Amino acid sequence: ERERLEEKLEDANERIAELVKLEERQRMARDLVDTLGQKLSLMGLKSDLARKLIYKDPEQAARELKSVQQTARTSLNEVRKIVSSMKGIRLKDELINIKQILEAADIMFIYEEEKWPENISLLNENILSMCLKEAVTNVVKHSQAKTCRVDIQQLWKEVVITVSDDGTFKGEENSFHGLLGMRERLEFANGSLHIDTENGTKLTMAIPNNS
Amino acid sequence: KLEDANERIAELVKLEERQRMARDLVDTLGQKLSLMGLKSDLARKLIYKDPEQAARELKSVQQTARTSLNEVRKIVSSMKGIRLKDELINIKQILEAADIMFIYEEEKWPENISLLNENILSMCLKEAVTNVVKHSQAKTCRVDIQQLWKEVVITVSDDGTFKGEENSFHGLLGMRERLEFANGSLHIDTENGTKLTMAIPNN
Ligand SMILES: Nc1ncnc2c1ncn2[C@@H]1O[C@H](COP(=O)(O)OP(=O)(O)CP(=O)(O)O)[C@@H](O)[C@H]1O
Ligand SMILES: Nc1ncnc2c1ncn2[C@@H]1O[C@H](COP(=O)(O)OP(=O)(O)CP(=O)(O)O)[C@@H](O)[C@H]1O
Ligand SMILES: [Ca+2]
Ligand SMILES: [Ca+2]
Repeated sequence: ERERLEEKLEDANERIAELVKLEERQRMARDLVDTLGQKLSLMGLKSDLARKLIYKDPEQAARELKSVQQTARTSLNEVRKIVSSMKGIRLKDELINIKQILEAADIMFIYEEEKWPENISLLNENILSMCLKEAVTNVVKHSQAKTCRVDIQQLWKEVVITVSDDGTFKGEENSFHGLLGMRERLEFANGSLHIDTENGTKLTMAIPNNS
Repeated sequence: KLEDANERIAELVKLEERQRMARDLVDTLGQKLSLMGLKSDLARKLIYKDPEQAARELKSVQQTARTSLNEVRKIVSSMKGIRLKDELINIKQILEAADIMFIYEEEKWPENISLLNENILSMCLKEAVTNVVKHSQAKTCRVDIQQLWKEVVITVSDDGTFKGEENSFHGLLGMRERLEFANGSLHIDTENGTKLTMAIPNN
């Protein structure tokens, strides 16, 4: 009887579990709306500057419009991939995943666990995940590293992930395509990428927690 | 443990409609982003060939950006809008209170209309009928809701008298803006009574 009630509690907890998935999808959609909104404003501003510059400075006006096109192109490209499922890669899951890739590659995985980033958007998590996966894939294909260190830090208004390997960088002076892919999606989020290849390869990727 | 479960399920189920409204915003914002992409590109191609036409396209880009953000702004937090079935009932009730005769011949209900576009049409219908009650002195108000080919058309016709000037273009501008946002339209005939036709694409 309570016997049978405890049953209904679990059916209830099971449906709450599925429903929470919808809630994460609702959160991802919201993140899309916020980002599309901001890019829409930015484009607004740049096209307005361009209009004010059509006579004063036509070449600068063409440059602003070219930045408008690029913003549009790359916004649609990042949303396109997400819109049907409204699901991305979680950072906890990717971190596990790259551990497994490193183990199969027999490259030692160094990770010191510290405060996990608390209030990161599903969009920005997906971006950082895809970048971490790309940085580590590269470690495995190209570095000949013996170790690979991942640091994930919640700094002030930003999350910074560092992937450092102690192999050798095999790219040219102008290796700028996984690498451009990373830079684009991070700059789309108002973040950044830095590469040091001086002794091993160090990628630092930074992304605002929100907007 | 049990009581609270279904109280949590009872709300989280509401995400189903909210999740739909959010996809509708993402789709609309996407489209307006593309359209701004295209217009700014045409503007760029015209900087030297036709500067004044370039300026015009960029002004259209600004407008599109402004009004888009204005429509979304109101919906984003709640992700909830008015349903057309519920507004139809509501305007019945306003007309009854106003003692204006509500004429509605029921026909095929629009089947595949976006929540966003429903919310727009609802707010336009509510405005049209509010106006009927405040200004028309009509005895009848007829509302027609028609699924035409790729568009839904709602006609609100009263047999009172139009009290506005020649340039009454602010509920009316509100209507025209939000319908043009959705790629729809508004027409007013005030010849004998006031007739508003509002049209919006389904998706
Ligand atoms: N961790 C790393 N260690 C050593 N070399 C690396 C590295 N990551 C990248 N590289 C070098 O930089 C080049 C560019 O890498 P990038 O990922 O940009 O394109 P790719 O060369 O892996 C083909 P793709 O990325 O398109 O699969 C690689 O070919 C490799 O030479
Ligand atoms: N169905 C109708 N019958 C008679 N007059 C109408 C009418 N609809 C609109 N009007 C007239 O047009 C004017 C403009 O309508 P609109 O709704 O744009 O602004 P409003 O005058 O109602 C202030 P608000 O929009 O805040 O109510 C009204 O004041 C009224 O003169
Ligand atoms: Ca690569
Ligand atoms: Ca009004």
